[PDB]
Amino acid sequence: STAGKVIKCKAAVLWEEKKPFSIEEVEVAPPKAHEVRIKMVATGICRSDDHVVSGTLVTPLPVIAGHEAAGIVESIGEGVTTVRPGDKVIPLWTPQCGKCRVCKHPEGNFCLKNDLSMPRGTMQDGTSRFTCRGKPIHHFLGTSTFSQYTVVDEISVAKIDAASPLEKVCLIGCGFSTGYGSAVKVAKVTQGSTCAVFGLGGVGLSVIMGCKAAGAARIIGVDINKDKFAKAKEVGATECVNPQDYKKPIQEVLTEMSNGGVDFSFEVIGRLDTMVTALSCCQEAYGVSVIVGVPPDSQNLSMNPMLLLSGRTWKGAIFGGFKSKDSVPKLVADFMAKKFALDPLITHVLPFEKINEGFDLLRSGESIRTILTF
Amino acid sequence: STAGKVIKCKAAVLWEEKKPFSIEEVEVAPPKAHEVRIKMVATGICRSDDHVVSGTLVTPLPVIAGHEAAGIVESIGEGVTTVRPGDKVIPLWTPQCGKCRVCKHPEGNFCLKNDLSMPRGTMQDGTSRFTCRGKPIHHFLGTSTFSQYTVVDEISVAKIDAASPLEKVCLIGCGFSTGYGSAVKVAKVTQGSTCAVFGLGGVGLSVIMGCKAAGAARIIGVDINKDKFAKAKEVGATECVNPQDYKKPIQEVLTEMSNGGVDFSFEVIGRLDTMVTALSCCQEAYGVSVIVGVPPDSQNLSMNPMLLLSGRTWKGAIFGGFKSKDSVPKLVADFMAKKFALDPLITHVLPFEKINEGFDLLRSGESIRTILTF
Ligand SMILES: NC(=O)c1ccc[n+]([C@@H]2O[C@H](COP(=O)([O-])OP(=O)([O-])OC[C@H]3O[C@@H](n4cnc5c(N)[nH+]cnc54)[C@H](O)[C@@H]3O)[C@@H](O)[C@H]2O)c1
Ligand SMILES: NC(=O)c1ccc[n+]([C@@H]2O[C@H](COP(=O)([O-])OP(=O)([O-])OC[C@H]3O[C@@H](n4cnc5c(N)[nH+]cnc54)[C@H](O)[C@@H]3O)[C@@H](O)[C@H]2O)c1
Ligand SMILES: [Zn+2]
Ligand SMILES: [Zn+2]
Ligand SMILES: [Zn+2]
Ligand SMILES: [Zn+2]
Repeated sequence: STAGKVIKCKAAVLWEEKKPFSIEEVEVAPPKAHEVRIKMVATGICRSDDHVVSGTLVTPLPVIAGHEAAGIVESIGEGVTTVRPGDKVIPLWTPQCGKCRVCKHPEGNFCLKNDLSMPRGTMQDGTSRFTCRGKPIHHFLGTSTFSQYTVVDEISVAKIDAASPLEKVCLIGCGFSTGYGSAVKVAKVTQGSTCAVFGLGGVGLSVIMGCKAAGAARIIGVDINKDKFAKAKEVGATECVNPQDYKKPIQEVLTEMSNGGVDFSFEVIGRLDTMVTALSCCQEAYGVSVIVGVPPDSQNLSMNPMLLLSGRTWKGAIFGGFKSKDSVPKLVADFMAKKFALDPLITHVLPFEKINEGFDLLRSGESIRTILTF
Repeated sequence: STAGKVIKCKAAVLWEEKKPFSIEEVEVAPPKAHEVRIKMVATGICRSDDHVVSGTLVTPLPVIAGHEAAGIVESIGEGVTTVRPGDKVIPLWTPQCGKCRVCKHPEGNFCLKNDLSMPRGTMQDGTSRFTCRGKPIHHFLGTSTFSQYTVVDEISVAKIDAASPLEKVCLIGCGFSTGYGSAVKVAKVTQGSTCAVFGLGGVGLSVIMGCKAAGAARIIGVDINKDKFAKAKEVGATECVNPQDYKKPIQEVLTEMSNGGVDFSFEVIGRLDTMVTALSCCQEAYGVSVIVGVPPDSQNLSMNPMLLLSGRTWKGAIFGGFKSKDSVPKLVADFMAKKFALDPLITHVLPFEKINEGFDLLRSGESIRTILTF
């Protein structure tokens, strides 16, 4: 048995920014009250994990990153009621405490217990469950899925269908749900509309999936890497454009293509310039633009507020606007009922031991999602 | 009769920025096809008219400003079907052509025929109906209501109730409708919500009216002129705050007062800094901020897009989001049925000849709306 004991297991530790992960033994403490220890089965490589490496996203180091994953409960602490040992689970990097004003709001999902705004890199109790070479190691977004075992707070885990293929549904833990919900829940894309999606990685492809599910008539994919266009069209893009191919700014091109601006635009990259371009290319009186990309730490954009005064709506969202614990099980059930596809997002499946190779595939432009299998 | 003839009348001509208006004779051409010549009865002094003087809102000079008004049709050009001589009318500085993609959209109102985005200071046909000292004079927003007579395109006028008191309902031509619609239509303020209104002039007071009509539980007025607070409370503010009284930035004060951020905020001033402050003070996950104030020409704001990524919605609107020709007659009918009050906005009445004194009253901080009578 491992229950009640420290587990020594393999994890990918990030000791400092801009260095490879170190795949080595860590100690994982047993769960305390209202905590859950999970044996990980699969984890995806999201660009946001790379943001930790690159210093785009600031969180305390050293750290066990990883937030898009699925696994099986190994043990539960005192007082846990929502999962049991043996359950398939998805960690929730946006928690759902159920008690804060955001969790009680019909349209809020960015629970005040999150560790994204002001990252501490701990459990809810302000401590860590991880040790490596005798040193405490930080958590990441309450999840830390680049480990054979993690410990999460109960509000940071959802039970999912026991028959779930974990090597696919791990994507519901971040990239699929974020993109799909950004289209269907946050933007509320309408039937017959014209959409523009900036960035055709895993999250942007999921935005396209959502725009197509919502009945958009036109879905224009925008990326500087034309190698991304074929898969974008497979999942619903009607046109793709590469800004590098044009003498004019792409907002002008997209305004012309849409006969005066798009209904819905999405920034799914993480650049200040494309956030302003994406806003500008939606129709000035009734267009909606959604920021999905994580911006570089502490940098401000510049924009003319007449873009808003005319009638545009600008919003952003975490995790596609989904209340995480309510939504993740339902999304898995919908995947099991063939309501959407995840295979188009998966370009590579590697053992966990190849985490660094998986990140190199992302950084080279060659992958959408690599799934790492423990 | 005057039909088909040039009318010589008095108007308030602005020859130069930062100078008093010149009340002097102009020649007003008769209406061409699909044009309407109006004998003006009352016009309000909106801060946006002062923006023309200050160069905050750039439009070609020399100009006849004025856009918040009511009058009586003197004559109609060929093909006009929607008004007749003798009808009471409100000029529409946001037109409603009924034919463009915005007019056809369920939620758009910033008709593509507007003269606000890129002002030319003409009629729709690119020409002027005004001569002064033998020189052509620009129109303003297609309305030019600071004149005993104006000529407007048919898409820039609405017929209103024959029994309307024009010295009151002129406010439906800009400040009332803008503020009230910004709350009820654009923000869609909810029952029991907390609202923050930045700027307690005629437009901000009308925002408060709308927030109260929508059932807000708390309406916090924000102004650096504490003399504005008493009337704000009369029309529905529950608290007023002066940023100058506080050591901390007012976004932090309002976040504390609202136990984590307001539901709805409104910028009703026209400053870049208060547009960002108003966004920041709405709750980070589900708050909504609406820009109403006109920004200084060609200037960009700076902001951190993490304010949006967490879940905030930022939008702006023209004319309270109302489709102008559909909405103005209904707002007049509702006024006549006592569904809202206009008298709280009217602090001063002057004859048209005292227009410069009316602008002095606005600039000193003393007035809300001065109504000028022809
Ligand atoms: N809001 C959230 O909850 C949330 C969740 C998940 C991911 N994210 C962020 O979303 C973004 C996309 O993540 P991902 O899909 O995993 O990343 P990704 O797979 O790296 O995809 C990004 C895409 O953007 C393309 N690109 C880069 N620069 C430009 C440019 N100038 N113009 C057009 N295209 C360009 C690039 O070629 C690539 O295909 C990242 O910033 C993530 O951090 C946010
Ligand atoms: N979007 C539209 O369709 C539309 C329509 C009408 C008016 N406007 C604009 O709305 C704004 C308000 O117009 P109005 O009510 O006639 O003007 P106003 O009567 O000048 O009211 C503005 C108020 O802002 C207050 N104020 C100034 N600076 C600050 C500050 N730093 N912090 C807090 N309060 C401050 C000021 O004391 C005054 O009471 C102006 O910019 C207009 O141009 C826009
Ligand atoms: Zn919560
Ligand atoms: Zn992610
Ligand atoms: Zn129109
Ligand atoms: Zn106005």
